[PDB]
Amino acid sequence: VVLQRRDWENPGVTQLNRLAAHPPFASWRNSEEARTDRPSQQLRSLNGEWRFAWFPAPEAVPESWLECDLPEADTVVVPSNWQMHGYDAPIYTNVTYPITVNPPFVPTENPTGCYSLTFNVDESWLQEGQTRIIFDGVNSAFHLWCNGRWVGYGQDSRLPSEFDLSAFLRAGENRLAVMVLRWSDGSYLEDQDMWRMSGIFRDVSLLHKPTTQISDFHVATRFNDDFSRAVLEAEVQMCGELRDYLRVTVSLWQGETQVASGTAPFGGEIIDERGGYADRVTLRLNVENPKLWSAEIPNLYRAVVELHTADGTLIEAEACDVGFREVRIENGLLLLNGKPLLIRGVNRHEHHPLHGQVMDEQTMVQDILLMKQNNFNAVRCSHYPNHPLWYTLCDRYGLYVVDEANIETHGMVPMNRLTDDPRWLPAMSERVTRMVQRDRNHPSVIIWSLGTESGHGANHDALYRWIKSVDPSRPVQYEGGGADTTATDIICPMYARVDEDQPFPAVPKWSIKKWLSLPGETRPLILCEYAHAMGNSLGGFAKYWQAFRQYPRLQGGFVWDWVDQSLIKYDENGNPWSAYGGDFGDTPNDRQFCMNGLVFADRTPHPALTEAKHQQQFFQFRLSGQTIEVTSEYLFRHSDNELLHWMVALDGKPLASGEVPLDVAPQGKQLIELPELPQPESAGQLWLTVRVVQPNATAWSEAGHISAWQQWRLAENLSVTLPAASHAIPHLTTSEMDFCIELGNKRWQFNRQSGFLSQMWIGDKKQLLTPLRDQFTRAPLDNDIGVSEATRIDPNAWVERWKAAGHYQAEAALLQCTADTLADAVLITTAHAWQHQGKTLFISRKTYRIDGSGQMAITVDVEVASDTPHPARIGLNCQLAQVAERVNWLGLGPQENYPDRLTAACFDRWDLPLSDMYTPYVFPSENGLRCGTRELNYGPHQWRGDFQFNISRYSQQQLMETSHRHLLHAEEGTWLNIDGFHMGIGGDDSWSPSVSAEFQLSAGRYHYQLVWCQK
Amino acid sequence: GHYQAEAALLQCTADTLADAVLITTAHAWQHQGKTLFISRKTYRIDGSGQMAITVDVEVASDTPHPARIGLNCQLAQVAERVNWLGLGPQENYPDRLTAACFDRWDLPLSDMYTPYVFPSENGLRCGTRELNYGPHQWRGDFQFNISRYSQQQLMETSHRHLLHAEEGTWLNIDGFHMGIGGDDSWSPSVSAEFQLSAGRYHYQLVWCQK
Ligand SMILES: O=C1O[C@H](CO)[C@H](O)[C@H](O)[C@H]1O
Ligand SMILES: [Mg+2]
Ligand SMILES: [Mg+2]
Ligand SMILES: [Mg+2]
Ligand code: NA
Ligand code: NA
Ligand code: NA
Ligand code: NA
Ligand code: NA
Repeated sequence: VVLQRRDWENPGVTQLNRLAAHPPFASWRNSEEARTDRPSQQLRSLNGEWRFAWFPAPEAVPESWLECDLPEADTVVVPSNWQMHGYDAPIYTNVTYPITVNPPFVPTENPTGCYSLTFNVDESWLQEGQTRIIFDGVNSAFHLWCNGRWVGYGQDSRLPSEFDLSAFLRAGENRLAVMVLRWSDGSYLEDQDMWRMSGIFRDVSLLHKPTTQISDFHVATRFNDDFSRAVLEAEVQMCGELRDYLRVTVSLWQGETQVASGTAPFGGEIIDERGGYADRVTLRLNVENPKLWSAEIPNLYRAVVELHTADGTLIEAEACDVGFREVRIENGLLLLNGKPLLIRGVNRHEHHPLHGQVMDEQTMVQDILLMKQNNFNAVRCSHYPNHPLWYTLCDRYGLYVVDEANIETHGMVPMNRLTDDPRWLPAMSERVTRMVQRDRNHPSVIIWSLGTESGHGANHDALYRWIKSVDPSRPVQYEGGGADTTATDIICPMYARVDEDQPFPAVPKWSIKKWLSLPGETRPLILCEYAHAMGNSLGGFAKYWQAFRQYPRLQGGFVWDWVDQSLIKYDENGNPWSAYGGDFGDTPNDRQFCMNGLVFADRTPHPALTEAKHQQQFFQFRLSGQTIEVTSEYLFRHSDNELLHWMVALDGKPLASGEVPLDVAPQGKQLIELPELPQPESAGQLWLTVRVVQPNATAWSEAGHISAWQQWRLAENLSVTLPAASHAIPHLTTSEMDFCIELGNKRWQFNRQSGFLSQMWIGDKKQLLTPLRDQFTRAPLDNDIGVSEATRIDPNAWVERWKAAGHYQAEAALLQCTADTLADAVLITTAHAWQHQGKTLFISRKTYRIDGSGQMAITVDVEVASDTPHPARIGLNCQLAQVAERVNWLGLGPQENYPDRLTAACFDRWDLPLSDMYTPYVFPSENGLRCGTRELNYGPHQWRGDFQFNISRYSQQQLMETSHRHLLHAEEGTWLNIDGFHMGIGGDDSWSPSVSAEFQLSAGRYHYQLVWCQK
Repeated sequence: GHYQAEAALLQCTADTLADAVLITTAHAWQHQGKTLFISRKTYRIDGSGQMAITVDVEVASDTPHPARIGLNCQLAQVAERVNWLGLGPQENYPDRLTAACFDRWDLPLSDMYTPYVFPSENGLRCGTRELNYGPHQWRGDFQFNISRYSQQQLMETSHRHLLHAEEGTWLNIDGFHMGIGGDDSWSPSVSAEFQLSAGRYHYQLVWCQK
């Protein structure tokens, strides 16, 4: 029957004998345990060691397994993904389905996971009441047997499947048999851009309920106009035999104080001609001056639901955390408790580099802490309902949650092929309805989502309306079919740009500013995905936040995304390395496109995270003369854990500093008058830095946490006092092959064949391993390569334009090399043309002036042909002989920063170990740049000017040739790249050119100057 | 003190090279102890008769962004025609140059002055690679205006009919020039991208006879 029915190739059958979905139950038999959320004896975990066997298809599974353990089976930890234990390969594919597109059919070669457990059940559990098993997550489908008898079937990998085992179990030893199919008709609705895995990957538990039971409960909170009064409404449903002596009590607690309570027998109000629900009751509780829930202040009450007899005998209790909050869209704005939200959000997949898609509390808490510490207030459950603990943690720590149905059909052609088909409506409906039934009592969930990338079908419209009707308390959004369909309350585009339109046929991505005011449009706009954080990215991030702040109806967005989906593999010595698509022999695959995070898989931050933190700051600053104006972007809280630190420095040297407590109302302003600053003696630029510090520890941060910062240039005193001229004179030595400059025992060698500084000497010590040459190229970033799929060679991508123009192949042709003696210096003049097959790309004209103080002043003027693609950089490079420990600079830092991603960086004197000047992006590229640098120090060298630089043991050539960071080898000496100019990194998306015009090197003529000397 | 600032000489040296003479200068413009601007220049005169001028200007970050960064002189020549390779033929400024076309233009000198009834800076042409006036040629990438009226006369005079042709021809060659604005005329209306706020400025010019 089981093999005959092939229920996993039938979208009409998504379950057999599965129990109704409901909010989290524990069946407490002690009311205080319910109140305080203590563990319940009636809720047992079946997590731990199970037996597992892998088969190539369900037809390969022996019958004996239903009744007896397989001797060849292994013992494994559950929850797990079986790919993580090495039974088969995890597959990374983005859009293209991992199986042949032939709905509802799946491959006959269908990897099958045979899980089994021998466990004890106590007689007391079977003598009365109901014993159910709960599978929180099984990917992608499964049949269940108990003691050899078939129980049921379940689909949807991301919601719990529950089955009544009361009639199947015996006192003492029992055996479960679970056949998990990797592929099913459900897989057609699970085409998320992530690793494709399978198995029992979330918790398994047993729950005992009395026969007469709480089967469901819904909690609503409604408010008067000023939120000074609320009504808590609790609808409660029972199963079992109705009796007149039955009662429901709902009590509401704040800490240990009961603030409200109501008791009633069952029997709802009249609903229609046939009466009412005899098996339901609604309790209404008045609450004066409720403490309101937000991500700012996550105030929680506790609601306890008791099923009992009239004379006071408890049957059972259930409970939940209640957050008093109202979510509504009014006049085109998303409001929480009457105030317009600004969503500082991120998309977060459930991913662990070791455990795959198994989630644990420690990782969840770590993510939330890092999110809040980096000024995020919101998370999107991309693209499925999460592990149930996630919502509990969001309720308590305070994050706004978009809860999303497990529906994505991206690989369909067209994208709505299934979602417009009424045959797929039952399967889609269960993915929506069972999510709502499970999560509707969590205050952190403020918005429902119908899924992602499934086009726009009639099924979406039906399900949009179902939610609107069943739960009016939360807006519904959905991006498919152009982000502004009739199935969404919120314009929710993915990677729509700030100012630039992308007018795709049918589904255009308008400039977000333009989108709001399209004829007849009135809704708020919140990007469900933006600022694609793939590799060296988040260029232009500040542009989004300026617009978010300027436009009331631009209420923010969710960054794509939180965490790199890299996996751990090991070399022959057992050293772990980060793997991406293809590294497991998985094919076809989409390579590094699984790594889009602000953090590495182990939760180490990418440089881009600090840019996000800074732009998402909750305090805004303006300076006018002596006065700092601080504006609060909090909606609900006063600044009661904040003080403003200010410091004034002259070129990194502290001049004055001080503290002022912040006392700003939500949305308010505070004016801070700085004292008289003593005028500095020496020349240079004064810089003002302010930082907002939290003196007191919180649930989410340590004492001293910095939440906000800003910098201004103050007075500048230009250097006019010409330095006292040294008495020494450099000498020019000319041969046919070289111009050599000598000062004391210092030597500068210029090759006359090549026209470059080929060597420098301090006495007998060599300074260079490679000559100092112009560089116009970078090892391509993921945004430069610009493909979302591995098999696309895209002529429009920046890298392809550079390659085809001959940028990486360009050979230097010497046009001029002369040497002149001056009164106090030697002057070397050079010109070079870079050409590709007859075409001049760039011309570089230089002068090197070596004076008696041993300073080499390099002047560089570059012409760039207007018809060549704008170069990635305009600078110089060389391999230095020296390897030093520290890197010291006056400029923007301390972290990596690029022209379109440097707002978070501060101007000061920074000093880091050399290793910190390299960013270990799993896919290697140009990295570690620091901009607006006036002085750089390394070993015996000092460079002064106004440049961008990076410095590392890896050449641009190695970086562009190597696919994985673990494969990189330190080279002899140190590679230095000093740029007059560097192109933006972009990142609005990573599959089309995304570097904004103002960050492209398009000026045609460029000038920069450097001084190289010994320090 | 932008209109009051006097040039103070910091450096003036001359070196003889293989086929050229190199003059190096440095000036600071100060107002009541405050250094507004620093100009550093080299003039390279070679055997072909060309003078290559390299100009590097520092602008104090806390002084109001300057109206222009350039050079001026009164030429002795009064010639009938002005010939340039650049944007034109009409007056155009950095934030008002979209209508202008790049080409070889040739106009009578009088067309290089715009007779605004209230006199001001006028007649600029941008994106110019070559300018010809009498025996003179200037090459580079610059903005220029050229007329019988000095900037001083224009700012001192209230009505265009009160202007008088001065002895030679005033030439203003700018490396950089501020936007003119106009979103309104009663508050600062020049957009940030057209203000001269970069702090350090570089331009180069070749002056020769044709
Ligand atoms: O539009 C999207 O872009 C991302 C690219 O990495 C990723 O595929 C998301 O799941 C998808 O919603
Ligand atoms: Mg099915
Ligand atoms: Mg997708
Ligand atoms: Mg715990
Ligand atoms: Na806004
Ligand atoms: Na991705
Ligand atoms: Na405070
Ligand atoms: Na690479
Ligand atoms: Na005037």
